[PDB]
Amino acid sequence: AFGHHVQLVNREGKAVGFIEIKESDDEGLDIHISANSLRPGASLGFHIYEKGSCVRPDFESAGGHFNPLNKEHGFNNPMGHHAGDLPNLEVGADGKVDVIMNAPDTSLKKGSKLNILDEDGSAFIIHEQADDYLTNPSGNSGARIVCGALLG
Amino acid sequence: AFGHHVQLVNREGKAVGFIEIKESDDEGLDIHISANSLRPGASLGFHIYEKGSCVRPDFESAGGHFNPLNKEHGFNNPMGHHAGDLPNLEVGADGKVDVIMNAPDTSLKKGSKLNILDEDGSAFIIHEQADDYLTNPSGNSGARIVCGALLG
Amino acid sequence: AFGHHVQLVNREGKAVGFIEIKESDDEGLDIHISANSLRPGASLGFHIYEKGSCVRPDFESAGGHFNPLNKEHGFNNPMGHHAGDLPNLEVGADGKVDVIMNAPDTSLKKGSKLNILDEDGSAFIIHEQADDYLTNPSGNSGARIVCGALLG
Amino acid sequence: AFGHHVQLVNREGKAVGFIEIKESDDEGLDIHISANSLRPGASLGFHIYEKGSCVRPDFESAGGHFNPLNKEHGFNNPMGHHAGDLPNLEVGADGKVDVIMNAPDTSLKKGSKLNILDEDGSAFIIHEQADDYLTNPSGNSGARIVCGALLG
Ligand SMILES: [Cu+2]
Ligand SMILES: [Cu+2]
Ligand SMILES: [Cu+2]
Ligand SMILES: [Cu+2]
Ligand SMILES: [Zn+2]
Ligand SMILES: [Zn+2]
Ligand SMILES: [Zn+2]
Ligand SMILES: [Zn+2]
Ligand SMILES: [Zn+2]
Ligand SMILES: [Zn+2]
Ligand SMILES: [Zn+2]
Ligand SMILES: [Zn+2]
Ligand SMILES: [Zn+2]
Ligand SMILES: [Zn+2]
Repeated sequence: AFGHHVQLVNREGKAVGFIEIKESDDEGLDIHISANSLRPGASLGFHIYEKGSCVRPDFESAGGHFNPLNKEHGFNNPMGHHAGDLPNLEVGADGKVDVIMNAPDTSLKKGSKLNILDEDGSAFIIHEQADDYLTNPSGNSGARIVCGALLG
Repeated sequence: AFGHHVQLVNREGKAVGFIEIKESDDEGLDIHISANSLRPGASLGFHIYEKGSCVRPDFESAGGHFNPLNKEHGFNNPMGHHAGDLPNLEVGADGKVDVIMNAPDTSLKKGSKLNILDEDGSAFIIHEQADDYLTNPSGNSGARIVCGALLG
Repeated sequence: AFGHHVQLVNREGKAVGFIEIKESDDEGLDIHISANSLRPGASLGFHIYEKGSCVRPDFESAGGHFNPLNKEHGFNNPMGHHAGDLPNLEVGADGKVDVIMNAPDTSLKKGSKLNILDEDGSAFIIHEQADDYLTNPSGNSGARIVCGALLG
Repeated sequence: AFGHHVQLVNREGKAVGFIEIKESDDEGLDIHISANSLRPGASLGFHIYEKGSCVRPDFESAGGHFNPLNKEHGFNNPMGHHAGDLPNLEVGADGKVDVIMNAPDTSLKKGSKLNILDEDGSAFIIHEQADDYLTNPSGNSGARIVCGALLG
């Protein structure tokens, strides 16, 4: 079943949705994301970050696209991509995204290099603009505008 | 000799000093930093960022402490220190600073993994408060307040 | 309406955009500046000069930051500032700028001492680096690199 | 007694003579100027500038015909004349000039609004061309080709 429930908040502190995760067969992780209050009909950057910490308004604090394999950013970079690089969100007329994405190169298993429930935890962040799938170190996705932490 | 001159600007895009660089002997790089308009008497964090970009007001734009070898932040971190972690700057009653720091784990020579003059460039950033040499991603140094871009 | 169209050239005489001006409510002058071929990512200084003449290559040729009340240079100078001093321009990764700056101490009205549309005209200039908002004659902005003449 | 000795250099850094100054009787200042390496037979622009600073090649850097009384440039302009406006140099077959000029509207006195030995200092500059005694801001004299600074 889906578990590991994570509340999403915006820069102003508003609850705007949740994520749940499932230990996918197979393999990697299925991510149920169900959010509101987004730019209606935008393409938006979406990634797993390396530190479970969402301090507003900016969320720099903390990190880092999740990158246990030390690669460059981008599905279409020949030197890419990071393990927490996911495909863009496609927001409805509503301002909602309600989908399930696969994250092949992640895990919940302690010990494993692909673990996102490590000591640090990890963060899911929505960006202001699209990931261009190519530029270092975050696809030119702009400001981090929603955040949720999974605690480690 | 020192060269590769970088201008420093604050969050208002005012000129606040400069930086020059020497291919050290020995080793890494020597970084001459001569800055004004700063908090009088402050210790302020100081690091090389992974992209040669300085967009006001808050400089997230862009990146990233420069991290070729994928470690954590901090001189006092066992898992640590990013190749762009430099020691804290000490500001006089003056508002000013004028030192030469050594950055041993950097290079200017094209194609070295430690190369800070890559296609991307690098940025020198001064923070609003002192680094603790330990916490991820930036040592709780706070806001980015001065940025100078090394381009190409 | 914005009117009084001015073409901008570089040190080579190449066209690099334009300028338009609105009698601002309120008040003073609104200044629409749209430019290209500039150093990507740079803060560049930007000032209204006192004569409407742009002779290649260095634009000396004339003058003069526009200084009808005979002050010193600098937003940050207690003995400032010239009527022609404006805030620095920020250039995109693009090499471009496209902004409206407000110039509160200028006028288009014949006879007003703050008149930029006088019998010898005024020039709009971009410099090679950022104004410190302090030093005389021009805030250590470096060479004049782009000029357009407003000829009243 | 002449004193306050200043070394004259050209745009290329060659020593090309000197100026000395006497607290005139009366009034203002007598200026002994003795220069070489100049265009033989030319009538040339010669002025006291408001900042003691001679940066080569161009001497823009710094300022300003010296102007404590907020006047326009030119003996023959009726809105006329800068305190540092002087008569044109008349170069001999030599390429040499060796004269004493009177500057009636200046002074060495530290309490004086006419003081040229102020905090800032003044520059004496020779122009590439003749001053037309009429036009703003420097009488159509062209490039600044020789500069000597009096420090403040
Ligand atoms: Cu991202
Ligand atoms: Cu930092
Ligand atoms: Cu200027
Ligand atoms: Cu002159
Ligand atoms: Zn990434
Ligand atoms: Zn982690
Ligand atoms: Zn670091
Ligand atoms: Zn120094
Ligand atoms: Zn880089
Ligand atoms: Zn100015
Ligand atoms: Zn525009
Ligand atoms: Zn004018
Ligand atoms: Zn004059
Ligand atoms: Zn002075």
